Amino acid sequence: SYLLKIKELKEAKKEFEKIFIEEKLREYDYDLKRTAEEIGIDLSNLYRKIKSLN
Amino acid sequence: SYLLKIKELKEAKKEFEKIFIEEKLREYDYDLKRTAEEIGIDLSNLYRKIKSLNIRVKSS
Ligand SMILES: [Zn+2]
Ligand SMILES: [Zn+2]
Ligand SMILES: [Zn+2]
Repeated sequence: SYLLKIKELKEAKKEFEKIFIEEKLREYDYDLKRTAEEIGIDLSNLYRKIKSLN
Repeated sequence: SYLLKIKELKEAKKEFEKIFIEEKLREYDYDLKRTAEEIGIDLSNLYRKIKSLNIRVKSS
């Protein structure tokens, strides 16, 4: 809920995307191929997010 | 919690953006120009999102 207390839209969208993807890894057995396929994006894409956020 | 339960990333991002903007609109009493500046985007952009995300705007 702290997300709604963030000022900038673009900051709040990253923080959310970081939480969503990290909370996703834990519920998908930290597998990139699996996670990427099941959150609806590519591997090269998910990988380029894992570094830009985590 | 509504959000984390969402399957796809592109869909959960839209729902968060919708909720984020709704609440920012509320706390700035639906002053569009002020809301846009506060959250770091152009009014024209904020308005595109308002329409795309199907957000209701009140206050006179
Ligand atoms: Zn800042
Ligand atoms: Zn599945
Ligand atoms: Zn301000």
